[PDB]
Amino acid sequence: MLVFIDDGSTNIKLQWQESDGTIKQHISPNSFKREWAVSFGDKKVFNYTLNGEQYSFDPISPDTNIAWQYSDVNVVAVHHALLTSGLPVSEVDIVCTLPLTEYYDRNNQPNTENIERKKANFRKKITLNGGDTFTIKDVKVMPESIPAGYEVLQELDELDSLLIIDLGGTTLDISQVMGKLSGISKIYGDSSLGVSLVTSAVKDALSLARTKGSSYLADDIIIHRKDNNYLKQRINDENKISIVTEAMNEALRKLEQRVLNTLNEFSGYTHVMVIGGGAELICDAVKKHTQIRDERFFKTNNSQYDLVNGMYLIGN
Ligand SMILES: Nc1ncnc2c1ncn2[C@@H]1O[C@H](COP(=O)(O)OP(=O)(O)O)[C@@H](O)[C@H]1O
Ligand SMILES: [Mg+2]
Repeated sequence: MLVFIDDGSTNIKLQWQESDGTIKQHISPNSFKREWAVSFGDKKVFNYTLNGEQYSFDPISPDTNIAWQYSDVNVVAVHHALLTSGLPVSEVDIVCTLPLTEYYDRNNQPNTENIERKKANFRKKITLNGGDTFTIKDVKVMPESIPAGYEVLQELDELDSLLIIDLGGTTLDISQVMGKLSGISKIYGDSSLGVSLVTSAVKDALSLARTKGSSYLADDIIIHRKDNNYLKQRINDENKISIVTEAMNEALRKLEQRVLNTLNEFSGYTHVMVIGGGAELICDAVKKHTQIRDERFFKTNNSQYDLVNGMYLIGN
């Protein structure tokens, strides 16, 4: 069994294909705490032991990004994602991801050290209370931005270049890749902002428990921010709707504000692709800004899965 895992620090996205050929996708959050959760009978709990420490899944409080890729929690969050994927517990080969500035050094040269460190991480032994855990055998690592733009790059001429814009949970990374992956023109990593900016704006606009718990509510609002019908039903208060919308827009304006300043650091690209969970949130601005023709602008309605799908297609 081969599973493609885009383990971001906000959400872990899984992709793999079943015997009957159907391609499956799964998403598991990065929500854990350093202690087992006790259940006296009605709550199903996931209690792990990673190295010596016990961990458990739960809708905790939202509080490094980079350090996380080599952390014990990362391993736990991935196993947990496997355990809740529907897949049968088994030995599995995986392909995971490393952020652009972790996978590549300053000269856009792959960083061997980080890569081997990433692989070595899943070498950590994990156990599940009252249950069995998957067994991670082979581990390959792929850079983040590139796999999502590959099938487009194949079609590009060596002189054209795809500008890939990834808006994740806590970072915004942009890269420019030469046609037919014949070279990386530029990488711009910015870990100062992500969708969490908007997320927190919503949790505050509606005095909401700043915890992974309400993240589903915050998400629904962000996603259905243009449909007053949905907003009215999700929000039983009329007054809180105008408020959340104003707070949601200032945060969005900040996102668009930054991606645009950053794009002014890139030049010579002929095609544009927007990916990541928040792709939908900055899509219009960059399309407008770059003024690239419709047939050369790439976006999907499953943006949070563009990377792992691209990884799947490459190494399936
Ligand atoms: N179409 C969308 N519009 C707005 N938010 C989205 C969309 N798809 C996913 N998200 C949200 O963005 C976050 C996931 O973004 P993602 O880039 O996958 O994060 P990660 O940084 O973990 O890789 C989650 O909070 C998720 O609910
Ligand atoms: Mg990501």
